[PDB]
Amino acid sequence: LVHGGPCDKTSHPYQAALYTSGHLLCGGVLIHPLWVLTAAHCKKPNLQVFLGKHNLRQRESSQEQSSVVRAVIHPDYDAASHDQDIMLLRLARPAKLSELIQPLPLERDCSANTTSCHILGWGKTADGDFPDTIQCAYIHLVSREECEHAYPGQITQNMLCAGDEKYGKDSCQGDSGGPLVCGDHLRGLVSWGNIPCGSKEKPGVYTNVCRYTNWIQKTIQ
Ligand SMILES: [Mg+2]
Repeated sequence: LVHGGPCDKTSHPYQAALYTSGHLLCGGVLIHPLWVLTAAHCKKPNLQVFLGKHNLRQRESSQEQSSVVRAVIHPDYDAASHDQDIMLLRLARPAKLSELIQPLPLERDCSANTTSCHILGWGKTADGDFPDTIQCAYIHLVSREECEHAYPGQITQNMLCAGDEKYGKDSCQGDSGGPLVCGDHLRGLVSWGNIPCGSKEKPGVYTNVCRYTNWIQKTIQ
C-alpha cells in the first residue's frame, strides 16, 4: 500500500496474510471462523493462511496459522479483465477468536453511502520495498462514471473504484485480496489498478463485494 502508514495493532483483526513458498503473496479477509475471502488471482497451490499478524518480522503471541482444505474460485472469474476476482478459502479448522482475530461483516447494500473507507496490507510501499508492519490508509469511493472515465471499457458491475485525489494513497502488489473497509463492513477486495501504484489520476479497482452476498452465502452454508 503506497503513501499510508503503520496500522494500529488492534485495528485489523480480520486481516489475513496468504503465503506460498515461504513468502507473502496476498492479503485476505476473515469473514467466518472457517472462511477467508480474497482475490481469485491469489490462487496458488499450497496456500498458507496466517491470522492475528501485524509485523511479519516478529513472532507474535496472537498469530495463528491454518492450512486451506478447499479453495472456491468464482466460476466466472476472468484473469485477463479481472472480472469477478473473488475466491473463498475454507480453513482446515475454525479460527480461534480474540481481540486480534475477528471476522468482518459484508456490506450487503451496494448503495451504502459511507464513502470514506480504508485499505490495509503488507504490499509494496512508496519506496518500492515490502514492509514488515502492515500499512493502513484512508481513501474514498469513486463514482462508477468517473471509474469508467479513468478506465474506458474496462470496468464491470463487479468492480468498484476507490482512491485519494490528495496524496494518491492506493493499494499495490501484495495487497491483492485484502480489504476495502467502509462503515465497518467489507465493501471491496484489492483487485487491480494503476502501475506504478498511486490513485490520484487512476483510482484503485476493487472487487465489488456487495454483488456477491448470495454466492458467498450459498458457498458457506
Ligand atoms: Mg467469462
